[PDB]
Amino acid sequence: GEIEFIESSKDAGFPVINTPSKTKLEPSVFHQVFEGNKEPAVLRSGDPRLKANFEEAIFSKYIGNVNTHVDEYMLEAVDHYAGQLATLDISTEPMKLEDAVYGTEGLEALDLTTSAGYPYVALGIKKRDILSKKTKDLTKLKECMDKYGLNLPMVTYVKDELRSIEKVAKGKSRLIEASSLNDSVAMRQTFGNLYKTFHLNPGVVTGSAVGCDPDLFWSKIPVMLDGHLIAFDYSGYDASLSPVWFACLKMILEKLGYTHKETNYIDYLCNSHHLYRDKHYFVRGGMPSGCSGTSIFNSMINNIIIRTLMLKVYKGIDLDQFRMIAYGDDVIASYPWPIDASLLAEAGKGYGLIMTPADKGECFNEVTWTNVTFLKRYFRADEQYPFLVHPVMPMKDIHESIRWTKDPKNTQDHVRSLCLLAWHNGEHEYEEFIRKIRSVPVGRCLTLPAFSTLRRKWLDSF
Ligand code: NA
Ligand code: NA
Ligand code: NA
Ligand code: NA
Ligand code: NA
Ligand code: NA
Ligand code: NA
Ligand code: NA
Ligand code: NA
Repeated sequence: GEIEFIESSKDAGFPVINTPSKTKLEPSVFHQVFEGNKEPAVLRSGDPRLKANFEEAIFSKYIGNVNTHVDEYMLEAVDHYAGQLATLDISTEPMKLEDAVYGTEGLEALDLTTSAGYPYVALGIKKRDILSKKTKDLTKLKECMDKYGLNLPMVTYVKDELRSIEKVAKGKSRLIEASSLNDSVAMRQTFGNLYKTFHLNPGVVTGSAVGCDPDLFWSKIPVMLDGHLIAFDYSGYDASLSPVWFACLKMILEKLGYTHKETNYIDYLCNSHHLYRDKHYFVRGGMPSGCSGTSIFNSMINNIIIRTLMLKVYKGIDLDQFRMIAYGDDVIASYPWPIDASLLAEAGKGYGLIMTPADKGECFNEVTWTNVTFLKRYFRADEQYPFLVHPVMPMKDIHESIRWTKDPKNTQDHVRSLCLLAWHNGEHEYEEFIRKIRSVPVGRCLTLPAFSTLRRKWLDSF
């Protein structure tokens, strides 16, 4: 990804986008009870905690583009991957508006809580001012779409989330893009069926985990990932994607049945126009996280990338025995024979990608079912039912999360959510977590599930 042009918004007639100022994250009643090091990400230039230039830090993910054409390795990779997807019989037919906007199996209704993007954000118009869940009205929507059309600027916001001491100090806050309501809907119509199929088929055929439920999916992963595990990370995956990978995505989407016209939206994602506070800029390359389907498209592209690197380094590799599952930039895969991830990583650097050892490790050490993680969770087979696998979210992360809140009125829901993640760490660990929660008055006012109940429902869910 590369920023090709940036100027002050007023010069082009765009009003300043009034993003927040203060973080919505505040210390929760459990802040003192549990230990933690993370803090809200920097949101403004003057943050006292900064030890670097903020503006410069947040745009540093756009490391540039390796300009190249789709080589022979990418072609074979697309072919093989496309071969897998064909098996799913993905409908390239547009999804009817009501399904694409208000919900259907495989595709949750459009979030009425998030930004409507441009120009609505400048006209004080919210999603709820156009859509209504109980009415499923589409008259105003059709009104707005016809009026403003498609291909509108994206609104760039700084993600208000917890970050490590280092990320805060370096001001490395994440940037998310809010696509215009018009574009979100148009895309959901265009790729709605693809989204649905992916959501209903997490695994090694889609090569995607987007929309999976760790409680159930974890026990299927080891069955799917047969051989020697392969796992590594990316640094700034999204912003590092070069136009070439989008070209690959378009080829694969076309092998699926989509027409050149329908894949034009991929161009919308690749060559974007952004509005960030008082600035407005153009970007070439990079996946604009936040727009419709970016998680699924990041996953699809990752399936092409890894296959591409494997073919380039290991000429003579048999992809038919290769297995992988991606959730955006997070990857976990297997091959019957050992593979040197460091070699793949260097080959990636040649394609403008920054790959590193799984979980910030020293080296591309042996990945095992004991140390491997996916979606930040570890894998631990149940002691009594070996075929059932526990998705283990580190208690450390649970502790970090419970110490803050964006809205105290959601404590009951927040804490219960954490409980659903914590018990997988074992009964002793669970009991301590519960004891400390109850060491605060609010804690004794919450309806917290008992371990034995969590275990029983989990076992019964299969
Ligand atoms: Na603690
Ligand atoms: Na360029
Ligand atoms: Na070539
Ligand atoms: Na391994
Ligand atoms: Na979407
Ligand atoms: Na999704
Ligand atoms: Na080889
Ligand atoms: Na039992
Ligand atoms: Na966390």
